[PDB]
Amino acid sequence: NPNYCFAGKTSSISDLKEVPRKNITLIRGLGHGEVYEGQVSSPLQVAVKTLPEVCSEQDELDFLMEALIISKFNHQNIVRCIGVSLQSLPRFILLELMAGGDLKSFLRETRPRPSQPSSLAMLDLLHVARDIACGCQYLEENHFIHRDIAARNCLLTCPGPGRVAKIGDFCAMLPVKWMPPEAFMEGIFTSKTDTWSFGVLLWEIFSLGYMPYPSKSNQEVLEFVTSGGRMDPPKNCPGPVYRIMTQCWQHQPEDRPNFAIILERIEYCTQDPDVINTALPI
Ligand SMILES: Cc1cc(-c2cnc3ccc(N[C@@H](C)c4ccc(F)cc4F)nn23)n[nH]1
Repeated sequence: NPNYCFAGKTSSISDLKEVPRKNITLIRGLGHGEVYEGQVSSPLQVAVKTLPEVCSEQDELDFLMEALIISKFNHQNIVRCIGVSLQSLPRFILLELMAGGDLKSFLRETRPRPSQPSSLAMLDLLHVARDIACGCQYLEENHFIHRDIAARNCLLTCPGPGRVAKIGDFCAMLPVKWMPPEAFMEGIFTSKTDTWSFGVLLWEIFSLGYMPYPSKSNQEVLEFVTSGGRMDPPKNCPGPVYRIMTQCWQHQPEDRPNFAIILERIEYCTQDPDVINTALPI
C-alpha cells in the first residue's frame, strides 16, 4: 500500500519480484530479525533476512520499506536484492550472499598474528575503504542519506584476495559514536553526516575492528566530540590515511569532503608506496 521514491521514480510492493515460498530453502543461521543462508529453486545461493512473526504492525512496514529501498539500488558496492517472499509467513527479503561475512568480525578474525603473518596488508584495507566510499558516493549522487555507516553494516564478497566490500544493512540506542555533532544535537542529517560516519568507519578499518572511542561511554563521546575531541590514529595508521579521517570529522559540515573527494583521496593513498608499504601491527 505505501509507495517510495528514488532517483526520480516511485515504486511500490507491486514492483518487487515475489518468489514463491516453496522455492526457498533455508540452511545455516548467519546472525541476528535474523539472517539465514538460503537456496532458490545451477540453483542460486542467497541470504534470507526474516521478519519475526511475533512483531508489531510498525515492524512489518519498516521491513516492507527496507525491501523497497534495497530493491531500488543498482550499484556494485551495495548488496543486491534478489527478491521477496511477503505473501507467506514469515516474510522474507532475499539478498546477495556475501561469503566474506561482516566487515568487523572479518577485521577482528583476520588481524595478523604469528599464526597468520601477513594475512592482510595495508593495500587490502584501502581497497575496502574505497569500495564503501564508492557505494556512499552513489548514495550521495542519488540524494540518499544512510545515517548508520559502520563496519557492522558492511559485508565482503569473499575472504581472500579479490574480495569486494558492499553496504549491506539499512535515545541510548542511537549510534552516537558514528554521528557528527549536528546529528545527535539537532537531528540534522545530510550527505555530510554520512561523510562523518565514513571517517569513523575508516578508523574502524585501520584499527582492524576495534570499537571506536574504546574507553569512552556514549555520553563521554558526545561531550568529547562536542568539545573538539577527536580519535587518535589507529596503531601504525599512515598519516595520509589519518588525514582523511580528521577531514571527515571537521566540526562544520560544509568543511567536510563529499564522497567524490574522499574517493579521490583514498585512491591517491593507494598510489603512495610509503602508505601501502606500512606493516600492520600484529
Ligand atoms: C545480507 C547478507 C549477509 C551475509 C552474510 C554472510 N556471512 C555472514 C555472517 C554474519 C552476518 N550477519 C548479518 C546480521 C549481517 C551482517 C552485516 C550486514 F551488513 C548485514 C547482515 F545481515 N551476515 N553474513 N550475506 N548477505
